[PDB]
Amino acid sequence: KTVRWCAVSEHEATKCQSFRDHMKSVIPSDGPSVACVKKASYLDCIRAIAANEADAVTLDAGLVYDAYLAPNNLKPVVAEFYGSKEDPQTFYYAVAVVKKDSGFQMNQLRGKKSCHTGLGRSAGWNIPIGLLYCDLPEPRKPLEKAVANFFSGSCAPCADGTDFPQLCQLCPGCGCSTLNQYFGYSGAFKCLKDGAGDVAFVKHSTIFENLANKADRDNYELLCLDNTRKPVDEYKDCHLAQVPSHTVVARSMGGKEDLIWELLNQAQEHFGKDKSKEFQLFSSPHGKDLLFKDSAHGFLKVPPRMDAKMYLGYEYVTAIRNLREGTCPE
Ligand SMILES: [Fe+3]
Repeated sequence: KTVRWCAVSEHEATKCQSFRDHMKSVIPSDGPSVACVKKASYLDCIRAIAANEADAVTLDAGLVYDAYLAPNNLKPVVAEFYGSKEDPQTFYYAVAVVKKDSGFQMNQLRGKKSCHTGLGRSAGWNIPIGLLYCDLPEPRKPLEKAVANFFSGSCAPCADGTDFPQLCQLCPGCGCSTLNQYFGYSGAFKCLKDGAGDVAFVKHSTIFENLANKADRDNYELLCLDNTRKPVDEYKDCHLAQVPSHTVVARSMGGKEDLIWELLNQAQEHFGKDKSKEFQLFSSPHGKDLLFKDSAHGFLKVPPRMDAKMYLGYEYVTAIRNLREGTCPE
């Protein structure tokens, strides 16, 4: 009855131990417990789970494509929901955040410096790059190199800085964890805030999570598809796409999914949004989106018959498959 959670680097491990410890106090001795496995990146976590060294890790939907392929063969078991309990959203919006008065529109992105959440993630990579690779009559389509030559420097966490130094320009090394200050949604927004990049590819709640007062948020806007900018509150009218929720994944067979659910259900019940002043499941003095997204309000069980392809949808998986092949309509 021990769920082995795969923590990615230092901060997550810190929060995971605090997760383990607090659960120990509200769950009966015969109930599920948490064990923490620290890994270097999400990829190691996927391998560890498939190799039966850990049992669970939360992933952005785009990374669910990787966990699914053999030899990994992982499946989503618990999805995060955003918004509220009364109105649970199992999707979010990918947006392009720029500083106010920077001048460029969606079509003048070449030559800019970009800030991405991570390589392979929905909002930070799949959505934005998906939208512009084919619009490049230039067949330098083996992605990384095309992107590396499209922008004049980026921070694409988890990318290979040895073959593509340009991709790690804004964050030397392209570290794939929170140890990289420019990692994740808030890492990418910071990359723009710090003025290291001209555009951050994040989600609609990112800025709200980072800039408390409207005053500062006014120094920012969003790039829309029709080549017009708009206020950060107009994300419903100005966003790149709607993507599925981050989901906790487990092994397709012998994945301990019941235990995973009871542990998380019990956790949201005890430390969910608003629940406890002792320990918050969706926030941490040690950082943002550690283990789960700070923007989540709870967890929902994924229907048992639902596999990765059904979870992502036909359009997304195909888009992802095509993206990684540079395939573009002839
Ligand atoms: Fe995401």
